[PDB]
Amino acid sequence: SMLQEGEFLLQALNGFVLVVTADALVFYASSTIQDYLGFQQSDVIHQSVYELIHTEDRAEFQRQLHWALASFMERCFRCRLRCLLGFLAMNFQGRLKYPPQLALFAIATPL
Amino acid sequence: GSMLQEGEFLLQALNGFVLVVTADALVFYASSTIQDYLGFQQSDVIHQSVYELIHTEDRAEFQRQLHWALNPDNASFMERCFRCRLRCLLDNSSGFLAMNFQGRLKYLHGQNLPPQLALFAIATPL
Repeated sequence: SMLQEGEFLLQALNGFVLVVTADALVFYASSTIQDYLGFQQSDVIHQSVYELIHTEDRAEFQRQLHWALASFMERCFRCRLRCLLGFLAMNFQGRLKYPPQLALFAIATPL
Repeated sequence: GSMLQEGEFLLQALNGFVLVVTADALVFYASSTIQDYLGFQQSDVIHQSVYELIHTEDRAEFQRQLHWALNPDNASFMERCFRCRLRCLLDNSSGFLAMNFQGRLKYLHGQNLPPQLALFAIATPL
């Protein structure tokens, strides 16, 4: 709830926040996603990320979800996302970190 | 609070730290990145009065700014943008760091009693 009321603060970022679990579900996406892709936060959370991703770039994202190329792994990669404003090329920058599962915490920035 | 905690580091991209202060002037939240500007740890600061972090000369102004009507006793939001000196424990300082608070005043639900107003802001060094 604090996160929901404080969401607007992430407008200072040059991109949107994306958190994706190992099962490839979007655990979280900042509302600012609407400003880049035109999707609403609510349309995207609890759904698969692959619906947002170009079919050719899906394998790469899936790869990024993997530990092999507590603690964390740095992640920095390119990926095209569905953009209703047909696609928008973005750089994902973040970390892979954690019975509990593994998760990608990232910022997606337009090129 | 745990996933938020796990995602904290992403706020390192910001030019400042996130501060959330309730109407009673308590720090509800501060991003870990506060340590990079003021030298305080997040856990030491949360649940304490902001006035402990504020220069005594800037306290009245903070209080006024914390009140929705600017009266403590055409935008689409209750925006706040103001100057404030904060206690800074870092070596390149005389104890204080001049910062700009920029954010919005909104009701904070979830606590506990009726929701209170809170300043959600980013504090940026000048």
